[PDB]
Amino acid sequence: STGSATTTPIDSLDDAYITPVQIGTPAQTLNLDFDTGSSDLWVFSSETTASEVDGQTIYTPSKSTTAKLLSGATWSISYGDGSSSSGDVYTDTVSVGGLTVTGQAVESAKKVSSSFTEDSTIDGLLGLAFSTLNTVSPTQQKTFFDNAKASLDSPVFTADLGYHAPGTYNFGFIDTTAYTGSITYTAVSTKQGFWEWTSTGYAVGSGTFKSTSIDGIADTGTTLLYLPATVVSAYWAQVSGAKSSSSVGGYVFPCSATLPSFTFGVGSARIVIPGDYIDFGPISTGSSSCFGGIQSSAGIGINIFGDVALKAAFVVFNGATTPTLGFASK
Ligand SMILES: C[C@@H](SC(=N)N)c1ccc(Cl)cc1
Ligand SMILES: C[C@H](SC(=N)N)c1ccc(Cl)cc1
Ligand SMILES: [Br-]
Repeated sequence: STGSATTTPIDSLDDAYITPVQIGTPAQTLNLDFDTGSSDLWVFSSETTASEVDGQTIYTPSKSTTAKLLSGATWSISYGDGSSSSGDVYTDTVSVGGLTVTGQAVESAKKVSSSFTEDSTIDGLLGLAFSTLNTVSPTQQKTFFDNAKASLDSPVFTADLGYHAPGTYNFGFIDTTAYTGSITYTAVSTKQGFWEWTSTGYAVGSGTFKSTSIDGIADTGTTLLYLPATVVSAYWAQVSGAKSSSSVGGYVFPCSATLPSFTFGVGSARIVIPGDYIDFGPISTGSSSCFGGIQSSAGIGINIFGDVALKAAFVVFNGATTPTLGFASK
């Protein structure tokens, strides 16, 4: 089997991407944030505290003939950005782009934090990291990809995120028309539960490539590119007037600037992030100070190749017995 679904930016800055997902019988379609940095499939639901729902589409398990309460199971997750959610668990039929999993754990939110309430466009998350990170207790549950894997034509999914445009998540096959050149594969460590890999270095604009190992995670659920302070300082030093602002919480730059590209290494290959991908717009409405898309990972504890980086590439999440990641230009 295979599946193929379009993923769409939630706003004009590509702050996140939503992908339609069918849950239950008859189908209830919710727009979920596919997140390779977590491993819970959770949804706004008929059980979510009413004051914490503001425009999201909800899953109502009582209206699904295939929903079954997973007795005694609860979940609670807090994303390293400070947001959080928690609730109880059903199993139900879940389909993405024509690929169906029966008995998928669907985590129904009873509580969500304010940042979720305040985002009416995201109806939940679909985790695609390794199932060892799944928070369901007392019986940990498998991700959609892990449940689907043995049925797939090939045990892979691919992320092809667009810049200010829709893109695609594919399951079970590699669309050879969706990238240029070849796919370069690189080793993954699963020890922390993430798609963790080591970039071989970077370049700023037309500058020379610096060979240096940068350990990080491939995280579709993070908007920006978080890299060591040395690398980020070298990048922003090429932008007249850019500075790190403690009051704003990162590097900002004059909205009148044209930004240089940023290149990262994948083995001997190179992925080029165009400068425009690094512009996240005014820090507040009407401001001429713009927020940067490359920020320091100091204090996160890991580097994060978020959407800014991933959208410059066609990315293969290879879930074979020994997982690997693949990157191609596009
Ligand atoms: C791994 C992601 S959270 C996710 N993808 N669900 C993350 C952790 C910590 C920080 Cl500070 C920022 C991002
Ligand atoms: C999964 C990501 S966490 C991240 N951006 N690193 C997320 C999405 C929406 C909200 Cl409101 C909070 C967190
Ligand atoms: Br300002």
